[PDB]
Amino acid sequence: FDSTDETPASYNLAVRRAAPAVVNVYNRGLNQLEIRTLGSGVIMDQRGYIITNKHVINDADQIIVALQDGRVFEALLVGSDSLTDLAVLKINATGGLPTIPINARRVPHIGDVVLAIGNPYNLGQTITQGIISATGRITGRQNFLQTDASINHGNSGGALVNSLGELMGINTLSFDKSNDGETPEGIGFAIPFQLATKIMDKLIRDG
Amino acid sequence: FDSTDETPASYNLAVRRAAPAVVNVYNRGLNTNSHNQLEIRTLGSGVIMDQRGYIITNKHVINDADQIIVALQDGRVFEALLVGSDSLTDLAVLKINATGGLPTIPINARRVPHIGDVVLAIGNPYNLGQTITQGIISATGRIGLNPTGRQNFLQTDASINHGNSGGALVNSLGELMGINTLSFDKSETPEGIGFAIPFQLATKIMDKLIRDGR
Amino acid sequence: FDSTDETPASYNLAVRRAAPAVVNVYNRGLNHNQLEIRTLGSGVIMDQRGYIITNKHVINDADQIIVALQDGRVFEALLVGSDSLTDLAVLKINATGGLPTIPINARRVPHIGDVVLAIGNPYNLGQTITQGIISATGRIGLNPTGRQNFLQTDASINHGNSGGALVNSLGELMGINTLSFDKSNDGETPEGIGFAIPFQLATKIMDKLIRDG
Repeated sequence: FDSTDETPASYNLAVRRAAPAVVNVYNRGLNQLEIRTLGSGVIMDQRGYIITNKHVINDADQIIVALQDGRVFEALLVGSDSLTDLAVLKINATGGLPTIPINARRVPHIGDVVLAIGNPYNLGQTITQGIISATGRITGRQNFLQTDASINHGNSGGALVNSLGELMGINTLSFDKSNDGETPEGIGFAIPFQLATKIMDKLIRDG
Repeated sequence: FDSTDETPASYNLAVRRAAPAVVNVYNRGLNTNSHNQLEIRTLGSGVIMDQRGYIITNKHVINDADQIIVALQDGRVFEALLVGSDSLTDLAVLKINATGGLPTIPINARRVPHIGDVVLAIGNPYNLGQTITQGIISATGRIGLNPTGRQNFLQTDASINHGNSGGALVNSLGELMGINTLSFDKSETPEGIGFAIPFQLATKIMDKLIRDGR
Repeated sequence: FDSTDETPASYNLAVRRAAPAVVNVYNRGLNHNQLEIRTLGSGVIMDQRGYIITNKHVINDADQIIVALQDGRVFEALLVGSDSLTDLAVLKINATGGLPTIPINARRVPHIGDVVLAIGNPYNLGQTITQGIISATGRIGLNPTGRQNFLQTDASINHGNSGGALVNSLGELMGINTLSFDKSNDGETPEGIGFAIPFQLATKIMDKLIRDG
């Protein structure tokens, strides 16, 4: 057979659209100055506002944001919300920034293909693929999208997007509780994008 | 014109078709210590197979139950009766009595599962509530002797966890491929290796248990 | 609804095209006159002459290398050469009937997000197909792999997969599966992080081991 003109199944379109807006977040602390915790973040708009997780940036002497295009910025902590575990950062917007695609009218459905985008184990930006496993998941009263897109240490604060590259949520947690000394597989949680956007707005207002 | 109709890649169709028929199964035993109150000892999943209210699950999920509870995704909850079980295949059949119509799992008796088929695993891992995971059919059985000790397991890498047992593995059309039963969990932690009873064998065993109870 | 006429989404085409060329590799050793399996992995038949790519770690210190095809044929393989720098090894089998070979499209450029299937023999369960995507196609800066040209994938890779094939939805070879990531930060288990040698490099290193050693 000759598959030369056949086209490989791919979610590269979503990657080209969304990945440039997902950044590596470095929590640096005085050693000189070294990296304590690392995670990911999402550039939400041209103003330079970034969503990440609170646990990623906690007790940082200096927060660094690294874009996939090679630019590195010092980020300022705008605010954080312990109820939802989100935090907002702010970098220099001058020079133009890639932003995450957002479709405010898209309703996430169970079974939708999703890609997780982040920096696990500081390997560099990593794309993994799963589906929305459940919606409306939760002491705690939180609302999560559940996904089996592989999520690891470093993915926190990163993006979960669909095949169109639209933001579905912010990856936050990985289930690791074991009844029988066995390990959970493919159970991860993200803050739905609508909730995250709301929390970001409040935090920016400082209210 | 300003709002176009591009839609994300999705297996939601399979979910809408199959998921309503997959139930959360609760094995409950009475406790001598606290007022003879019923409490959960094991939990798993099950599949509603026909309108009469017959349900497939794993035998090890319902072993030694004082009370078996079945919860549907629409919010209905029923007490189920054990119709029978088969230890050779680890399958069990339950029966509920419902007034309204019951959702049933799509079954295409002529569909032949193929290695590489997209599948969804549907169940209630860790009692988080119904969960859908996605993988493919990794294998449709084995000719040679192997560590499973069996020759007819569907192997899949759709993530399966504690609580998924008794639940459904379906294709992208929502058609039943198998009943999720095992996970390879200890060796190095294995990843993406799970096993289901093929739907053909599960249907034959069910009919047998409904007819005889053995 | 009546789905009898609908077609299930499937990568079975890729499977039928690529899987027959992926073999089970057995590293046998003496421990008495009787030989025992010491290590097991996978391999990929690259051309009709019987040259097979595998991982060097799989075949190191072997007293006898055995290659099993999915069609039931079993051969003793000869170690043609190994390259420590890339952890690749080349084997050679001598066969009469004609051999299945892995599809290779030299002009295909792997892209991040591409659907891929890993094909190998994890835990000696038998040939296993798992599905993921290309998570990354190399690295620009220094990173924990120490290398700059790994394909990274979340297609589930397990012990026994090393030396096996990573192909796209068309059955075209993308890489040779080599590493899976198990380094934990604080007790957690890494999930869906695996690595493969890109097919272009694998081809080149094979050609050089064949003629030189």
